[PDB]
Amino acid sequence: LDPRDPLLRLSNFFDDGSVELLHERDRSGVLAAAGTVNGVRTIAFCTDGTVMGGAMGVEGCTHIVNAYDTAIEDQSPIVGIWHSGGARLAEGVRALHAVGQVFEAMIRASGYIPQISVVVGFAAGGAAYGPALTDVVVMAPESKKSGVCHIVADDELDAYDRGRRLVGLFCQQGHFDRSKAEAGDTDIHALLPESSRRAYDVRPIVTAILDADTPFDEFQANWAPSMVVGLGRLSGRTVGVLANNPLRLGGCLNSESAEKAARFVRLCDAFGIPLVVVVDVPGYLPGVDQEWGGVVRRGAKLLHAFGECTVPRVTLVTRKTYGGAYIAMNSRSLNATKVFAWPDAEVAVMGAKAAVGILHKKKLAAAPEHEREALHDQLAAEHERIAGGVDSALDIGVVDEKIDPAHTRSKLTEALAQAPARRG
Amino acid sequence: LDPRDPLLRLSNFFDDGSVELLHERDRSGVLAAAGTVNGVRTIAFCTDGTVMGGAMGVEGCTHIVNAYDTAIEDQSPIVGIWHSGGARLAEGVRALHAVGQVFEAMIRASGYIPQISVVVGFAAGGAAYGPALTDVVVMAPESRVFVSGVCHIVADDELDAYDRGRRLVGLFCQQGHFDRSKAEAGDTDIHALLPESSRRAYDVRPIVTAILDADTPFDEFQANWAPSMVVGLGRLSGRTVGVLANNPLRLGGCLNSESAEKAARFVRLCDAFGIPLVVVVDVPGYLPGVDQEWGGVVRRGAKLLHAFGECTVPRVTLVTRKTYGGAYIAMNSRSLNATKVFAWPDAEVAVMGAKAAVGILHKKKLAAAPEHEREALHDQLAAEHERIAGGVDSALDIGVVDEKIDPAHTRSKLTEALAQAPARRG
Ligand SMILES: O=C(O)Cc1ccc(Oc2cnc3cc(Cl)ccc3n2)cc1
Ligand SMILES: O=C(O)Cc1ccc(Oc2cnc3cc(Cl)ccc3n2)cc1
Repeated sequence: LDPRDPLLRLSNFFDDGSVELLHERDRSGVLAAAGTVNGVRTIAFCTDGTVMGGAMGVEGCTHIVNAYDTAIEDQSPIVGIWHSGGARLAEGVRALHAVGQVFEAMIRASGYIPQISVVVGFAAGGAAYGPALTDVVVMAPESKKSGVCHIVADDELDAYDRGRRLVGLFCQQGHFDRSKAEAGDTDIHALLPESSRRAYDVRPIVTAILDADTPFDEFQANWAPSMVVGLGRLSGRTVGVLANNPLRLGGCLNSESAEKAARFVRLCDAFGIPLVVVVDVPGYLPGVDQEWGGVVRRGAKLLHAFGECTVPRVTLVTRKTYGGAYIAMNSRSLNATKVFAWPDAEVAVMGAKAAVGILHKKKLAAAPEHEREALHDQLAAEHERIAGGVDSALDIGVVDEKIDPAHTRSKLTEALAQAPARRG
Repeated sequence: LDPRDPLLRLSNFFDDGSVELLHERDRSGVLAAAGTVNGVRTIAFCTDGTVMGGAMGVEGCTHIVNAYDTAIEDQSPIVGIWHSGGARLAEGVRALHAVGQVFEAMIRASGYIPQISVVVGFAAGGAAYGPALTDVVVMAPESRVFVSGVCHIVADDELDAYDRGRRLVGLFCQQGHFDRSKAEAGDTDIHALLPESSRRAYDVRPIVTAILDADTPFDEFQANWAPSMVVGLGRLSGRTVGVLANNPLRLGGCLNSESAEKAARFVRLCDAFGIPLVVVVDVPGYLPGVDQEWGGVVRRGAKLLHAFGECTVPRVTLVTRKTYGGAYIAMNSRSLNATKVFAWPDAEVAVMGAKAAVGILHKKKLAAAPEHEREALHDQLAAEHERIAGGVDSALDIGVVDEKIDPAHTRSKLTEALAQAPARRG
């Protein structure tokens, strides 16, 4: 068969021998089907790249809409395998309208059933907006639109495998299992640099926290890189992770990392996936020539996302959480389920020397020039004696517990396990 | 510091004699009061610019939250007057936590009661995100937000800021009803404001204001941001309506990242508060970013589809001149469950212009033509593509346009369809 054969692609994605067409095969450029993905009933449609390059027409779209109606009624996940130049120019507005009805089915399914898009060939026009309306997009390299794609696979068959694993993360979420959690505990603090000033890649820490025998499905890895988000499993339970990555921009929030984080929070809240929020944030950055508009609009959306969130969400402060960004990274004010901190963590408005410079500016300015840098250094010292660390914040109430890093998984798992499935 | 006194500001804004303080005055930096705005019971709080520059502390933030809880429980609009350089640094993390509680309260009220911000002085850090979380932000010229599209309305001065803020309380909380007799009394040949040439640009805003009531302001939002897309509140036979209109005077009226994002916010906002939408469409395509980045238009284009698709208030579409391709779908089309779709008689509903389509469907019949005749061949080929495609008559057949209307009854036909649709469903 041709590699682009739709029934070939539906068969590679589904469990062997499980495919069951939902309509007679034809020249419409779409084939839809019921199958299983590791036992889960799944609906899937494939565009037929062999007919008119997969251009969508009235009858192809009517198959997709029917497949959505089938999947909405079964409460089944629906997977779309995409390879299409867009709408069929010759069918005119009728095809435009039918493509519109595809979007309207995707909007109806939104947050109801999970929707995965596996993009395996050229995808343009209505065939780029289609996937943009689903929850997760997997793109085979065989296919400039930054932020739109979530997971880049190695190739067409690797794309079907990540797509299969997404189905299992969304419809086979599991229970937290306190006993596996403690079997996996390690000293995650060891992965930190000995200098609090040195930068590091936070992904090893995300990898330490999550189960050893399961991949970490990082979303949008190359877009907004000061922020890491993705799905994984924590003691067998599907969890969503969000983590400032101090290797990029010093781990600060900005307009794009706020958007990446906020869209992910909303996605997990929609399907009941609890969140682990690993925090190491020194502040936030503006735009390209100093425009705060994006970080204000996008940062508000991030607040809104955590604010309205209703799944368990637990925060772990590894090193430092400063100022306005402290609030946005799932803080107590915004109803975080629990807030943990590693023993050496700092919860402050800014650095101690930066904060003394402002708080005692008049004092500092009145002092002789041959004693300022000496008084500033010492003023900063008594400042950290009363502020800065976990002990201050524990007393205020914004950190619930100082935890030994060797017990991060247990503490996180236990905190997640006693929240309700909803309300926060 | 008289100019900036909270109780003076709180009363230049409320109805004369209505201010009832919610707590006893102090030096916290916030005064919160009850009162009325043209009769509507309203809560309001003012940061105290004459105390530490209005810097926000634990006890001023608690006033704002109790103000929010009062307004939420009374189902009353809550107006914030902002002048503050940020959180009190001497209060440390206690104040960060208290600022966040203000945010959380603004998020609880979201969609539920209207929230209007009047930014009268500088507003930075914590006091910049406050307004960012509310529904409409008014800004007087003697101020700024710092730490664009963040600010919806620019005022002529502080007293004008309070005046525009008071109209907004009245637009959200005194929505009125439609009136067939008033609507017809306002009909005009709206088609006459177009240019006679089908490719000239025009400012859409005289069209909009000729649909809305003849002497009621049109409170445009974000006019200098994403200017290929006009949105705002006005009144239509006396009922509050929201308007979205493509503006052919900027970027040919196309959609792009900012215009899609502009429309999607505004649609979700009218939907939350029960405000019908009038979508005036004249859109020929959509455009990528400066470096040919389509990521913006895709993500934010999709959010527009989602806004209209999930929308439940009556939303009527009028095709003035042309509507093309993917932008046609997103601009409140039948496929997204528009309440009703009207077109003026000359309008075009097509995948693309006839010459564009014929250039693709017949790339090879034209490339093979002799150069001096390949054009007569293009124009005759296009003329027969539009004996079939593009017109309002074809679109009525397909069923994507519900009625072709005389432009002289635009206002009364839009009113009628909004009035007779269910208040929810769609
Ligand atoms: O497939 C083709 O050749 C024609 C085509 C192109 C795109 C499209 O879908 C959409 C969806 N949403 C959109 C939002 C915006 Cl703001 C702008 C454009 C949008 N276009 C449907 C059909
Ligand atoms: O008041 C001061 O002087 C310090 C201050 C500054 C900002 C702030 O509030 C917020 C809210 N949301 C935010 C979202 C992002 Cl993504 C980044 C920063 C954010 N900051 C609270 C306090």
